[PDB]
Amino acid sequence: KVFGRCELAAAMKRHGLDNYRGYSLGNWVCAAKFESNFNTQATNRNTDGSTDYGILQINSRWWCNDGRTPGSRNLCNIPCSALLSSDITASVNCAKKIVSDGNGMNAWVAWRNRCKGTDVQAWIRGCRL
Ligand SMILES: [Cl-]
Repeated sequence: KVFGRCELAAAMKRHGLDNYRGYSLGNWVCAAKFESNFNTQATNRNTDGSTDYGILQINSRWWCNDGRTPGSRNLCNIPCSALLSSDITASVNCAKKIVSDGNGMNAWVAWRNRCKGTDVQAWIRGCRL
């Protein structure tokens, strides 16, 4: 599923990401846009061999198990395939452990380089929550 921007925004608030650890909703939506283009099915290989899964591009290295990632942790205790669902619950649930870790939303490279310190409010403008 490729979500609409406002539709993902709604789904994300429902799942309690709005101002989750201080990260306003526009940040999560901004991260999603550049990570996956709002596409739940999106997969990208990393240079280290690992794979990023889903609308928030969660990494097989540490967070999910895809069967083919070296010595790889499965810290959200889920198969990476779960993260490609049209239902975003597992992605969201996993993103909360990630962001609660230590480095906050910097664990998403695309957020650090493209969203951080920008007007992320614009990402939820005109969206009925
Ligand atoms: Cl933080």
